[PDB]
Amino acid sequence: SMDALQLANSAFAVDLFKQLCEKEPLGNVLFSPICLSTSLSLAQVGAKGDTANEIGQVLHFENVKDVPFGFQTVTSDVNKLSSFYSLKLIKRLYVDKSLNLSTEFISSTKRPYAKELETVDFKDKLEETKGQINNSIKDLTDGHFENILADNSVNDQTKILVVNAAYFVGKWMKKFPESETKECPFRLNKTDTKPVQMMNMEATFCMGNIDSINCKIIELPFQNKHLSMFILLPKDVEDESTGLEKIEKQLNSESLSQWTNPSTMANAKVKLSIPKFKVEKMIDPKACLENLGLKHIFSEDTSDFSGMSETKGVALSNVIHKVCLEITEDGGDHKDELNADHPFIYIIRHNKTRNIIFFGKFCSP
Repeated sequence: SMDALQLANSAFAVDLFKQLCEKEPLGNVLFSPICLSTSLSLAQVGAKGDTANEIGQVLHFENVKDVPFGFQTVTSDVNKLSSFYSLKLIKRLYVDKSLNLSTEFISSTKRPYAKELETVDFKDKLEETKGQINNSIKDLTDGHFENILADNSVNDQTKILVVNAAYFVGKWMKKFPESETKECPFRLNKTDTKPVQMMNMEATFCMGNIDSINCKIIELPFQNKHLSMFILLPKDVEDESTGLEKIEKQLNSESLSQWTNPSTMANAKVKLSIPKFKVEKMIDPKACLENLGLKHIFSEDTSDFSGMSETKGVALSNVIHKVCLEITEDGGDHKDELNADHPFIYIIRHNKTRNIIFFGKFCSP
């Protein structure tokens, strides 16, 4: 089934995660790979030749058939889910009015990327535009993203702007009892330590542990199993350089899929300890994307956007990606242990389609 777009989406997610890892080796990386894949695939429809092909290869759409309908499906699922959860995955692609878009592009786009594209006047009324875009995203995002543009230098030469705003205030299927949360040392590495609010329970979870990778993997479902967190916890505490080397050599698309597949896992009564955490991160994916092989998209000289416009000098001028994840005790009502008191990679996925929606690493409180 050619919702093998999932595999494409997670390959690209790993790729870009590795890049972000390289750029913040000690930072809490968090980003929403699905928003970026969605936005770039929309850009792709407007591209031709090498520009279009580059997007295809980087996003791994090689052997996916109807890409647009695939995203049409994932977006709808997610937008629905946004009526149960405190979840927003807002993706906008802003084009300047001075690039009269083709009808064929607009009709090709209405349904698969509904509301995700809109035309704006960056050129002349830039400050009004910027004010409008900020407020629109502030509202679209229920007040969390105050001023999304405000350190990204969006200028009046902006031709195409991609903004991704995403957030999630997790509600677990199995709540952590508030009274059992207590302050504990988080091991940053073999020697160093920093305080965390460790949440604690004992309940039944699909869990696995790979001997070779020396990793413990747990699935922590959110309310009604629409989304699941997968935590990848090394069994032993390690220096950053070591754990960073493992991310370079161990982790890859195929591997992430395999260690994270709940059929690899068994049902276990786990003594669970998870840090209570709130992470907010903004990235400029441009540099990282170029490292994966995306050049033409950003240059106004070499880019081809005949599919969407015939104004010369059109390029992806700017990409803003801000993500905020809040995790608390809040939830509904053989043995193993899982104590996440040291750095772990985590993914949050959409269980129905299996797409990764949030991808991160918790490195320190």
